[PDB]
Amino acid sequence: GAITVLHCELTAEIGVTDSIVVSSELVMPYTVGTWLRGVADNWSKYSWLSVRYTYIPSCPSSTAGSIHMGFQYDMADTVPVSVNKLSNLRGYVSGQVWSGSAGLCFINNSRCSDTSTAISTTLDVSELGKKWYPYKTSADYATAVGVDVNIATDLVPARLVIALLDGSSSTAVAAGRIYDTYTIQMIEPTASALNL
Amino acid sequence: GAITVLHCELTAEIGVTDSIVVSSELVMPYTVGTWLRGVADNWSKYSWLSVRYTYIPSCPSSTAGSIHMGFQYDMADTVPVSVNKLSNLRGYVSGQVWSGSAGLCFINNSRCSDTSTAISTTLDVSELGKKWYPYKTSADYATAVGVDVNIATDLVPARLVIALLDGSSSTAVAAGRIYDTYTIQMIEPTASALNL
Amino acid sequence: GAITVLHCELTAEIGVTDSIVVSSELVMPYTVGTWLRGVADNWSKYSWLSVRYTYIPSCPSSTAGSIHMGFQYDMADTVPVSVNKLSNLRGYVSGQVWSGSAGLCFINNSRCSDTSTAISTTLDVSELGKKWYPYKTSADYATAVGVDVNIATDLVPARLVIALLDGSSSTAVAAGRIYDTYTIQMIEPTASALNL
Amino acid sequence: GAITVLHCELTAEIGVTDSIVVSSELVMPYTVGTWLRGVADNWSKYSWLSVRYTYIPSCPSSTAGSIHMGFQYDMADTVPVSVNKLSNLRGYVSGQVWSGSAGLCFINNSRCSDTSTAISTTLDVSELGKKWYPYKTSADYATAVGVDVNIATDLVPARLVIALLDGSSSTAVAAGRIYDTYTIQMIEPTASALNL
Amino acid sequence: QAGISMAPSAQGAMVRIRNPAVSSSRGAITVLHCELTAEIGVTDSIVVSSELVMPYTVGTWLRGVADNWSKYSWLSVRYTYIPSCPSSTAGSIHMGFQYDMADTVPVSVNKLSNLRGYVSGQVWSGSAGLCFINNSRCSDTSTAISTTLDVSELGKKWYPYKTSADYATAVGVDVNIATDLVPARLVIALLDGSSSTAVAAGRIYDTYTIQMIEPTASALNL
Amino acid sequence: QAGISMAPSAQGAMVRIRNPAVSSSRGAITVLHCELTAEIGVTDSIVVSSELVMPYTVGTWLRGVADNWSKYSWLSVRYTYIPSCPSSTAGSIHMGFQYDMADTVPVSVNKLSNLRGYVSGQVWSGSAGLCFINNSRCSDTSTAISTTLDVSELGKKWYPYKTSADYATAVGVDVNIATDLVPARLVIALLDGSSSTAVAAGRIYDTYTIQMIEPTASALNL
Ligand SMILES: [Ca+2]
Ligand SMILES: [Ca+2]
Ligand SMILES: [Ca+2]
Ligand SMILES: [Ca+2]
Ligand SMILES: [Ca+2]
Ligand SMILES: [Ca+2]
Ligand SMILES: [Ca+2]
Ligand SMILES: [Ca+2]
Repeated sequence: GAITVLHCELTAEIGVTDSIVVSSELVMPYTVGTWLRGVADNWSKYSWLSVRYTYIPSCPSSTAGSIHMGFQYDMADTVPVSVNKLSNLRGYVSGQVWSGSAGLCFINNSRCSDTSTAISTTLDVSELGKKWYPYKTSADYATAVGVDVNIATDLVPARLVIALLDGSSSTAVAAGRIYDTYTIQMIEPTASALNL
Repeated sequence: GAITVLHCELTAEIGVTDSIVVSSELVMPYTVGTWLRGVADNWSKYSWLSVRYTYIPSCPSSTAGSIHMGFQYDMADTVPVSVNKLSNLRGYVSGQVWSGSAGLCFINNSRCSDTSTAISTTLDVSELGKKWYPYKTSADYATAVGVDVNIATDLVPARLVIALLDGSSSTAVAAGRIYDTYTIQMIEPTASALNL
Repeated sequence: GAITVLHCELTAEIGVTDSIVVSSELVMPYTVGTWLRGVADNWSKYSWLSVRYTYIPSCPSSTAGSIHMGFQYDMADTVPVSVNKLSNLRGYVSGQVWSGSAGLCFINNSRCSDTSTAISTTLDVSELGKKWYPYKTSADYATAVGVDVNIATDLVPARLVIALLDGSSSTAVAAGRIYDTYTIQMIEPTASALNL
Repeated sequence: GAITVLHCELTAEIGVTDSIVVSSELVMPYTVGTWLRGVADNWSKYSWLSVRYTYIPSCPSSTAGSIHMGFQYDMADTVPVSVNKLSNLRGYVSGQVWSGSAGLCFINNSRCSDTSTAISTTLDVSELGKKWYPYKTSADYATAVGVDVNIATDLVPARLVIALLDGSSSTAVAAGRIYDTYTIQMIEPTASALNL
Repeated sequence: QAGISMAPSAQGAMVRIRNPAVSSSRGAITVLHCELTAEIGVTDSIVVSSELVMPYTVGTWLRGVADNWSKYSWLSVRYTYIPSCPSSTAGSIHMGFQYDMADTVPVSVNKLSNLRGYVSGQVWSGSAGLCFINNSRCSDTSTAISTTLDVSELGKKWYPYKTSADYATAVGVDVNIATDLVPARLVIALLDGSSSTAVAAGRIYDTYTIQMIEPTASALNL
Repeated sequence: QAGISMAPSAQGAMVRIRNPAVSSSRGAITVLHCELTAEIGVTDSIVVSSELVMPYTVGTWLRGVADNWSKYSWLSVRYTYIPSCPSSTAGSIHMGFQYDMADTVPVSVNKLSNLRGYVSGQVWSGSAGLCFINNSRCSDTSTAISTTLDVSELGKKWYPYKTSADYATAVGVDVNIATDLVPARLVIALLDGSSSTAVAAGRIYDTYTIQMIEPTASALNL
C-alpha cells in the first residue's frame, strides 16, 4: 500500500539584495515543489523518508551576498527576525551566493566527491513528531492557522527558514535556486479533486 | 496495562433509492456502534488493532441497487460525490444491494472459504496517524470540528464513506445492514461520566 | 457411564412478516426437538458436547425478509427487542430469509467447503454454567420460572432468540426452518415416566 | 471469547462509631464497585480470577476503633450478629482504623514490601461453588431472594461481612475506605439494557 | 514484629535537592531534576485540583531551560507528597492522571480511584517517598504517596515546547486543540479534613527526566 | 539504647486468624484454634467481670464442635489482650484466675494481684502479644498482656461437655455443683479510666488446644 517516490525538483528561485529578507517554506508536499504537489495530491497521507534542500548558484563570482538556512518545528514559534536567531536553529548552514556547485551531485544522483562546500541541509525525519501526515493544500492550511496556529502542529512536520542578505543592490539580483531532493512514501489514494 | 476486546455489532441500517446518496461514519468507538460506545467510554484512550465493516443484505434477489464503501483519512478532504471518485479510495468495495451474504463468516468468526463475494472492507490500522487516540463523544467532536475541521485529525483516525444508488424507487427500499467487527486495546480507565 | 448420541432434527418452522417478531427457544433436550425430547427422557442428567442451530430456506429468491439468531444465558435478562440489541449477543448470525442453503452440510455432516454463507450458529458449550444439567419438561420448568425466573439458571444452560422482520406482508409468509444438530452425553437412567 | 479485566477501585467508604455496626457486600460485579458495575453489565456471565479487599486509612493516628472483615458463602446463613461470630469466618482479618497504609501497594500494583500490616483479605475463588456466574443487578437479586434466599446460591459466589466498632463517638467519624482489586473474566456479550 | 505497627506523633523528612544533571548526547540533550511543584491544604469538603504535565508548568527552573529547545519528550515524571503536619491531622490526599483535556475533572474519590496511577494516603504520611526526591537509596517505599506518568502510553513522543499563554489561547478556541500539545494532567483531590478552612497538610515535589531537541533562541519559543 | 523507650502515638496489631487444626489420634481428637472472646471498655471506677473456662463459653466455634464429644481436657488455654485505642487513653486492665466457683469475685486490683496468672497493663498496649493469636514467631513478648491456665493443677483431667443452660440450672441448686463441671474462671477488672461512661479500650482473644473424647450425637449433649 505504501508507494514510494524519489525525486529532486526546483523548489525556490533566489534573488539577493542589500537587506535581510527572511522567508520560509513549509516542509509539506504541496509547498515543496510543484511536481510533487501534483503527484502527492492523489494520495491522502504521506511520510517523509528523506528531505534535503540544496542551493545551486547561477550568478557571477563577483556577486556579493550570503544565504542562510535552518529549520523550525512548532509553527507557533516566531519566525527568526535576525540572521542571528537564525543561526541558532537546527540544520543551520550559511554559504555565499556564487558558491555551492559541488551540491549538484545531490540533484542528479551522480556520486558526490567532496560536498563540504555544498550549501545543503536536511530534515531530521526521525525527530519529527509523527510519521504519517495528511496532504494539505496551502489554502486549507491557511484557514486552519487563521483560527489558531496550533492547529498547524497536527498538520505539518516542519518549516524551512531562509534568509538572504549582504547583497550589493537595493534591487534583487538573481543569485541561485534551491532544489529539494526527497524520498517520500504515499498511502491511501484519493481522487485529487477532493484533497484539501 | 492494555485491555483487549474483539466484538461484532450492528453499525448501520441501509436503504436504496434511484439517486446517489453518499453518507459517512467516523471510525471511533462512540460511533462504531452502541455496545462499543458504551464499554469504550470507561477508558481514556484506545488503539484499533482491527476494524472491519461487512455489509449483509436483507432484500430479495430482485432488488435493484448497489452499495459502495471506502475510507478517507483527512476529515478536511471533500467527501466523494460519485462512484468514480469513490472507487479510488482505500478499501473500496462495491456490490449488488442483494449480494454479500458470504461475509457472514466474518461476523461470527467461523472458517471463511467462500469470501470472494463478501462486500467487506478493512481498515489499514497501521498507517493510521497515531496509535493512541482519545475517546470522544459525537457532541464534543462536532463542536471542535465546527471551529475548524482540521481539529479532527488529532481525534479520529478515519471515516467510512457509504454510497447507495441504482435503486428503482425514489423512495427508500430496505437493502441490508452494515456490521462492524473490531479488536481494540483500551488504556487509562476513567469513570465513564467524565469522558467527553 | 455416559451414553453419547449425535443427531439432527427439525427444531422449528419459520415465517416472515413486515414487523419485528422476536421469539426464543430453550436449549434443553425437551425443547430442542421431538426426537431428542423422547430419548433424552430416559436419562436423569445430560451434558451438551455440541449444539448447532442451522437455518435452511424454502422460499423463492424473491422473498423479502431477514432472520437473526443469538444466545442469552441468564433467563432473567430481557429478551432483545431489536436487531441492534440482538446483534450484540454471542453467536449472532443474520441473513436473507431466502439464503442459507450452504448450511445443509452441517445437517447431514458431509464435507463443508462453502460454509461462509451458512446461517448457522453454535453454542459455547464450555462456558456454560455447569456440566451436568437435569432433564426438565416444559411444564415443570414453566411452573418454576413462574415463581421466580432465576430458578431457571440452575436448570437450563441457555436460550436461542430468533427475530424475523423485513418481510413484505403483514401476514406471515413461509420462509424456512431451523434444524438442530447436537452431540449429547446422558447419564443416570430412569424410567421416562418419572422424569419431570 | 473470554475478555479479561484487572482493576482496583473504591468499593466502600468507612466511618466508625462507638457501637458495633455490621454490614455486608455481595461479591458480585454489580456491588463490588461502580466502575466494574458499569463495564461488566455488557457481558452475560463472569468468573472471578482474583478478588481482594483492602482497607486504606484516612484518619489521624488518634482515631480509636477497629475494622473486622470475613466471608460467608451460603446467603441463607445468618449474618454474624457479634464480632465474635465474625472472627470464626474464613478470611478473618481485624485491624485498627488508622493503620493499613502498607496495603497501598495492592491498589497501585507497585511492588509490595512487607504487607503483614495491610488490612486486606482475599476470596477463595477455587472453593467457590461454580466458576461462571450470571451478572445480576441488585434489584433482581433482591426480588429472587424475597421469594426464598436459597435462590441466591445459584446467583452469587459469596458475601463480605464487615464490622466496625470500638470508636469513640456516638456519631460516625471518617475512618477510611475499602478498595477492591480484582481480575475478572467476562464472557458472552449483551446490550447492557437487557442485563438483569 | 510481623503485623505490628506504631503510629508516630509526627513524621520527619529532610528534603535536600541535588544539582541538576544535564548532558548532551548526539542530537538530544537530557535534564534530570527535582522541583517543589505544589503546596497542599485540607478541608472538610472535597477539593479537586489539576496540574498539566508540560515543561512550562512542571517546574520553575525547567520552564526556563526547556524553552531553549523546540520539542521534548518525557523519559520519566513522578509526583511525590511529603507531609508537614502531625499524625493528629485529619485528611487524605488522592492523585491520578487524565489524558484527554476535554474530559471532566473528577468530583469524587470514587471516580478518582479509577484513574491511572491512583494513590491515596493520610495527609500526615508519606515521608517514605523521600528517597525519590533526595536521590538516596530507596528502602521500603511501601507507604510512600508518590505516583508516575505512563510515558509509553502517552499520545505521541515529541511534544512542542509551549508557553502557558499560547496554550491558554489555543485551548480557548477549543479544548481539543490541547490534545496535540500536552500529554496529560495530574489531578489532585483532598478531603476528609476537619476545618471548613484549609489546613496546611504538606507539599508535592516533582522529579523528572526529559529529553530536549532542536534548539531555538528562547525569545522565539511560544 | 539500653534504658531508653519511646512511647508511640498508638500501637497497631493486625490480627489474622488461621484455619482450625483438627486431628484424630487413637481415641482422642484434638482442636487448636483462636477466637475473639471478649470486648473491653474502661471507666473511672473499677468494674470486675468473669468468664468460665469451658468449651461452651470459651468460643462460638468451639462451642458447636466440642458438643459432638462427651468429655474434654484442656491442653492449653491463653487469653491475650489487643488494644484498639491511642496511648493517650487512660485506663488499665487486670486478669487472673479463680478455681472455686463459690469464692467471691475480687473487688479490687489489690485482691486481684494475688491471683494465679495475674497481669496488668495500660489499656493502650499489648500488641506484643499478637504472635500468640496470629501464630507468628514470637519476638519480645515482654510487654504483652496475655495470661494462661495452669492446666496441670486443675481439679481433674476430663470434664464433661456442659451447656450454659444445664450448667446454670445446676449452679442454681448450689454453686458447689459447679466444681464438678468447670475447671476455672477468668476474672477481668478495668479501672483507672477517665469517663464515668465506658470508653472502648480493646478486645481479648482466646487461643486454645483441647482434647475431646467419647462421641455422642450433639442433640443429646447437655
Ligand atoms: Ca498528533
Ligand atoms: Ca488532504
Ligand atoms: Ca475523552
Ligand atoms: Ca428430571
Ligand atoms: Ca448451580
Ligand atoms: Ca443478567
Ligand atoms: Ca514552542
Ligand atoms: Ca454433656
